[PDB]
Amino acid sequence: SHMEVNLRMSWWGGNGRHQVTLKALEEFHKQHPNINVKAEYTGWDGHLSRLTTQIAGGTEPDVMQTNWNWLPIFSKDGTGFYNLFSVKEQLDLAQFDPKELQQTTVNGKLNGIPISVTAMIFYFNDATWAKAGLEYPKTWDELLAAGKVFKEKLGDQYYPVVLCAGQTLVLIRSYMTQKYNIPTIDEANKKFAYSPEQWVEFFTMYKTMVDNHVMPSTKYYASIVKSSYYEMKPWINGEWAGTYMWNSTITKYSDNLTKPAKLVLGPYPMLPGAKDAGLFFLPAQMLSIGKSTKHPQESAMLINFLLNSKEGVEALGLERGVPLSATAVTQLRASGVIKDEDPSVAGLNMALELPHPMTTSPYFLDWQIWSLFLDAIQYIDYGQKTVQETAEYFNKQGDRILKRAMRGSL
Ligand SMILES: [Br-]
Ligand SMILES: [Br-]
Ligand SMILES: [Br-]
Repeated sequence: SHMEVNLRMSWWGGNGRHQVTLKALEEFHKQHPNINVKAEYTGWDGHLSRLTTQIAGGTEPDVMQTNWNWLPIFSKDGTGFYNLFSVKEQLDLAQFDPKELQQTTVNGKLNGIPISVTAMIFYFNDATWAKAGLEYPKTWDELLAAGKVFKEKLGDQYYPVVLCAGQTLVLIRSYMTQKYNIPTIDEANKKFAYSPEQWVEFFTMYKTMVDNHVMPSTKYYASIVKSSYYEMKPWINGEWAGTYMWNSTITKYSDNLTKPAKLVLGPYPMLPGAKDAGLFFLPAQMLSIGKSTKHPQESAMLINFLLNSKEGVEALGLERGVPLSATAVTQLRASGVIKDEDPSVAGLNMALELPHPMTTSPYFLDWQIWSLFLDAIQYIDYGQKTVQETAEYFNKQGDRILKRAMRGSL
C-alpha cells in the first residue's frame, strides 16, 4: 500500500566491490519491497572530497561506507554521524564485539559499525628462518636475538623482518602497551600520554632494534606507510625475511616470494607479566548512517541486512574482508568461504584470542604523526640527533599536531 522509502547509499571500491554490493542491494529490496536503494558509488579518488561537501550541506546519503579516520574529520563530537545506539531495534548490535564498537564510539555515540577488522601482526619467510635455524620469536628478546643470528649466520644483508616507519611505530606502541597499559594518545587531554622518560624509552627500543639487526635502518629502507618492500629484490630473494602488517592483505605479499617459500603466521612477542598484547585493531571500513537522515530506521535495517542477514552476507562475501559480525563469520565458515588455514584468517583468529583490552585512538592514524615518526627515526639513524633529543622532538612536534587536529569541529 502507498508509502515507500527512498534511501541513498554510497561506497567506494573497484568494480568487483560494486558488483557484489549492487547484488546485495537487490536482495535487500526483495525482502523489503517498500524500501528502495539508490546506489552512489565511485573509486577512492574524489570520494572523500565529494562526500565532504555533502556532509557539510546536510545532503549526504542515508547509508555510507566510511573509514575509521573520518571520525576525526566529521565527528570530533560524536554527532557527525547518526547515533547507532538510537536504532538498536533495527540493528542487531550483539553480533559485533562490544570492544570493537568502543573504537567506533565517540562521546558515547556509536558512529559506525566496523564491516571488518584487521590487526597488525608478524608473518615470516619460512625458508629464510629455516636457513637461520630459528624458531619464530615468542618474546621481544628472542626477536632481538634473531637479528644477530641473521647477521652473522646468513649475512649482513639478511634481516628477521623489514619495516615501514609506520609499522615500526605500531610495533613499539604495542611493546609500550604491554609494559605500561596506557594508550599512546590521551584523548581527553588532547596530547600524547607517555611521560618524557617513556618517550626516551620508546626511541631507545627503536635504536636497540636497529643496532641488533632486527630490521634495516632507514638508510636502507625508508617508507612511511607504503608497503613497497614486496616488489623489491631482498623481499623476493628472502633477505628481508618477514613483515609486521595488517593480517588482511597478506596474500599479495606472500605470492611475491621465490617458491617454495611463503609467508607463515608468526607468534606475537610478549613481555613477561603482560596482560595486554597491545594489538592495533583497525576497522578496515565502517557503515555509518547520515546525521541528517529522514529515515534512520530503514537505514539501520539496510546496514543490518548487509552485515548480518543470510543473503546479505552471502552476496557480500569477503569483498571487504572477514566480517566482524559473529553470525556472518559462522555463516561464511559453513559455506567454506572462510578457511581457518588461510594465513590471513588464522592471523585474525590469533589476534582475537590474545588479550587486548587497550583500544587505539583514530587520531593515532594521523598522516602527520606517521611522517613525523619517519623524520624522528631518521634523525637517529643518520646521527643528527641523539635518542633523547629525538624523543623530546617527537613529543613536542607530536603534541603540536595532535592539539591542532583534536580541536576544530567542522
Ligand atoms: Br578503490
Ligand atoms: Br621480552
Ligand atoms: Br592510542
